[PDB]
Amino acid sequence: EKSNKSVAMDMLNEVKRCPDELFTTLSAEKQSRFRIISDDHNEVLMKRSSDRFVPLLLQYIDYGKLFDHIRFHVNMGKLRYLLKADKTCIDGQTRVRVIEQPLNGFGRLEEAETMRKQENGTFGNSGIRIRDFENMKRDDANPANYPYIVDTYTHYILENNKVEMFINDKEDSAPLLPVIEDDRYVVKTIPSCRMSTLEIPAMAFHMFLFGSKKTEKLIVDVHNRYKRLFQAMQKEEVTAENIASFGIAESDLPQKILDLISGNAHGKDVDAFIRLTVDDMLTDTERRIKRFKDDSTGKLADFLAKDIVLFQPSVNDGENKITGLNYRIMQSAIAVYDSGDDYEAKQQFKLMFEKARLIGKGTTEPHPFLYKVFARSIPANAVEFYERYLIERKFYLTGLSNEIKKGNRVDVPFIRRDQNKWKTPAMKTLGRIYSEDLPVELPRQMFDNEIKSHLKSLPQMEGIDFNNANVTYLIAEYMKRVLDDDFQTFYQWNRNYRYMDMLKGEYDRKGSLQHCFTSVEEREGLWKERASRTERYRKQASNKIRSNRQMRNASSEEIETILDKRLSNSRNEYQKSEKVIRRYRVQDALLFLLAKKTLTELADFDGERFKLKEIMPQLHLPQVLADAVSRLVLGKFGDLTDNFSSPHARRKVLAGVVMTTGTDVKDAKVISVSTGTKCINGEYMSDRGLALNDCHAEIISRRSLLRFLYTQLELYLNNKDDQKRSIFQKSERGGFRLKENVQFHLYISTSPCGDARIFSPHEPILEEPADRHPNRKARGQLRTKIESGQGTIPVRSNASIQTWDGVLQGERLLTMSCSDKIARWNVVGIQGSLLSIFVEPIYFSSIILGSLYHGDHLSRAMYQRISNIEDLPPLYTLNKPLLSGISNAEARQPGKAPNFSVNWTVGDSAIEVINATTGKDELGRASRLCKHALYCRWMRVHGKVPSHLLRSKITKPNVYHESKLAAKEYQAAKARLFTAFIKAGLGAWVEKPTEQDQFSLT
RNA sequence: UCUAAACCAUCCUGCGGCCUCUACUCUGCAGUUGUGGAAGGUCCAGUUUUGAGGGGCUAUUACAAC
RNA sequence: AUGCAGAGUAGAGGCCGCAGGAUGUUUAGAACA
Ligand SMILES: O=P(O)(O)O[C@H]1[C@H](OP(=O)(O)O)[C@@H](OP(=O)(O)O)[C@H](OP(=O)(O)O)[C@@H](OP(=O)(O)O)[C@H]1OP(=O)(O)O
Ligand SMILES: [Zn+2]
Repeated sequence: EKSNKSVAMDMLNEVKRCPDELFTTLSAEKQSRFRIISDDHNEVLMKRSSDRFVPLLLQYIDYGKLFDHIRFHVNMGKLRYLLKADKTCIDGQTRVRVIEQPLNGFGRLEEAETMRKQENGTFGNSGIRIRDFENMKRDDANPANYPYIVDTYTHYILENNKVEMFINDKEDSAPLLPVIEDDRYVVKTIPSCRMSTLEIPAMAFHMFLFGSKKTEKLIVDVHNRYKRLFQAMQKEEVTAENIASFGIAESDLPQKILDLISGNAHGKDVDAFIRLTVDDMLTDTERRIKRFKDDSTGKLADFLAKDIVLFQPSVNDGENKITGLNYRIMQSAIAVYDSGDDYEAKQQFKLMFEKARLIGKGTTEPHPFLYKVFARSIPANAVEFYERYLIERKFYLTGLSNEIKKGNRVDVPFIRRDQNKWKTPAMKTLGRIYSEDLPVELPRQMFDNEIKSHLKSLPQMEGIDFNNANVTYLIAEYMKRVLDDDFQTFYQWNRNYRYMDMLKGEYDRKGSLQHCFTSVEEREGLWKERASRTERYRKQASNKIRSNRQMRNASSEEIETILDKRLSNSRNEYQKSEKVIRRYRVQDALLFLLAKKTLTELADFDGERFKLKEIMPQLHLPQVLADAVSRLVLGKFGDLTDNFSSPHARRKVLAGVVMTTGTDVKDAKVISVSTGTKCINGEYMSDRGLALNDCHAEIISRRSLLRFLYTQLELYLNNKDDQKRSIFQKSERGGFRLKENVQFHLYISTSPCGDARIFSPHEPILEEPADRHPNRKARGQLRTKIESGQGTIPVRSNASIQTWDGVLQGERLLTMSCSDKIARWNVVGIQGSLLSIFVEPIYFSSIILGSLYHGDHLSRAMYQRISNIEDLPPLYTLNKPLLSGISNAEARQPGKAPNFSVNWTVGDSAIEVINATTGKDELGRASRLCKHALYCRWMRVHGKVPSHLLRSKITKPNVYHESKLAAKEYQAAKARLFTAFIKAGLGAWVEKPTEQDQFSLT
């Protein structure tokens, strides 16, 4: 419920808040001063969400009953009627068609509101039901539910910075509500006259000085002068001789009246306009063609729908052109169009434009060039359609330009020669339009002369030049000189503007332009000096762009244009903002004055003292198995090195493989043990397969496990009694398979280099969450050890393939990281290609780290990154082994990393010591683990296996690479793996030069 | 066996400048035709702290018709 | 309502530039089996 008192209090609570335009310019400290704590201990931003000056003033006049005759334009809801429940649209789909009309009228907000909603819930004297606000079925298709009126509280219509009003002849007139006819037409009333919202401060000021009745008489008198003028025009009784008699200043007459009496009445030149429009549009078309080739279908469809309708010829008062619903459908249809080169879908898309009568035979108003878009072929999607549309537009406009250049007359659909725009205006015709068809446009400065005459009589105003004094100025002088008041303190606070930053030309040490907060006095002075200061600004700013590495310095236009737009936009933003804030000041003065007047005359209140200046705002237990394998590997190593005393007992990384045959830890056997941290030097690659390429422990321990597997196949093939002791058995699928209970577990002293280690090279502080950046592209990426360099490096940075001659000259040899190699084992198996011709894929059940264990990283590295692996050949799978750290992590081994690498397989009398730099032992002899040795074992086993018992029966020559290729399924699993990594965007595997595996056994 | 210096080019943590996606909130705009530039919005340069003028360009407010 | 544009806030990335740590080689010295 509003009242005189409530409006007064709404005004005072308006002026304590910061205007939004001001708030933007203030320092954080001063912005903080509007953030208030309420009574109920709640923080409130005391900032204006909109300029409510004008509605507040209208409420003041209405509730005050201050105008006897003038009533403001109110809206009281919308009428909705159902035109058709089943309307076939241009896409041939049926939709409801609802039409809305606003219920606009004139009266005091309270009186109009009392009329709007009857007790029976109907609108005014219409009979038509007002639908409850909670009911929101806008798509409702039931004719019985229509017509209805949307429930909306009476508000003033305040659009386009205008206030529209109706002048009643008699006082105490009732609200003027629109009549509804045929449950369909809302019969509305042209306003008497329309006032700029920028005129409302002067009206308020006039009201405050003279009284609302004197204010009202003036508006009505001005209105009646315009009406008398427009009546005389219709009688052709307006001349240069008598124009002054109408009582309206030249600057408040339309130019056409001034042209007409001066004998200079003219239309615009349509041909010039056509020539200009065609050229402008051709240029724009080429701009759009270029931008698109250089570079949202929604954005495309917006352009296309507007343009298609622009080029649609109008006939019959425009009744033929595309209507609202069909427009929305056309635009949306385009936005989502994407056939798939489906013929029917293409036909359907073309048909839409046929039904809109834009293309096709028998069309009378076709689009001039759209049909060319569909000549030869229908475009497949919105993007193809936009391109073809623009090309065809270019050809059409070029044709027109060429005809214009020949001096010929051309016509475009959207320029219409019959519009008055192009004809000479007539007095009598124009008289009628001004009198009958439109509201009177009230002039600016209508209250100025009266305001100034009053103020001239006040002795406090004696020393002001009223010949250079606008009403904004005079309100402020009134507050200061008659009332000893001033604006709110926050209009003196320093403000920030980009434009003023540029003009001040102040940079911080990094080189960025500083945000200054200036006073109004400072800005006055910067503005005076803007020419010089703009020169300086541009010089520096151009260098900043020119210093940037991108090369656009040869072109002259590029930079100057960028800066032109920068300075224009900034300058315009600053000027408008400053002008508007100056309006907020005097608006606030007026609200304060009016509110204070209301409250003074209400109750025991002595408010003369108050001033605006004062206003302010599970088979095993994980850890048991982990610690078992850890102690057993470490222990077997301690045995082989004479209690870690032996010459080669020094190690940095240690690894090993443990076999389990059952849950009994008295059934755990150490299969192999190894140490090493280096890879071969490039000069020492062996084309006979006699060197070890990678001596990182875990890699060596797998190779030792291969030896053990060979030994077991031989044990089985030796004799029947031995078959019982061998871990292998025949498979019904052909070849050999492990016994049901048999499992292998890998143990490494430390995380495998690469994805499991690079990000987390330190021991986790326990209970720590995963890495804070798990989505970086670095994560999961394949990595290589790089020859003669530290760290493990993405494969993407070395895309080329490795060549033998290349490495030899000094290209650095790349070896896949241990993380990548073990993930590979978790797909293709640990046995490798050659054993896969005899045995079924074998996987590690567990990977156990003695230090540097990060499950988040280890799991990603070991399998998670390639969970998108598909089409694995039979018996292959993405193995997910038990991952675990140990109970008591190992200490950093002290000293420098030995250049040697130690191996041992179960059954061996001694360890073997290899120089990782050379791939060979101290005396330069080949390893029992080298390619050649393993090929030798493989050849002997091959000779002993009856050909019916082979998993792969492919026969190839006895070259290592060929023999590996015999393992067709394994190679296919390897291809699945590589594709998994690539498709996950983790880079392509790097292999050795193809010469590496091209040797025979002598 | 221990220590010092240098290189390789990635990774982590923090701080700047620039560009994108995801989620949430708010505002603006969204058929054609006719009339109308006194008004509202926009731009130009010896323009204003004074919603005041000047010169170029513009149908947004409203009305009826479909 | 739905779609298109603009602004704000938080998160996650990409590029450019700084500071401090982490991670296979090269050049020396001391000392030892
Ligand atoms: O990881 P490593 O133990 O060092 O050995 C492997 C193994 O080669 P060898 O068993 O012949 O030593 C791979 O062969 P498979 O057993 O999986 O069949 C081979 O891959 P290819 O099959 O493609 O030859 C790969 O070499 P690369 O991947 O570099 O081509 C090579 O690793 P290294 O090259 O690092 O020794
Ligand atoms: Zn490694």
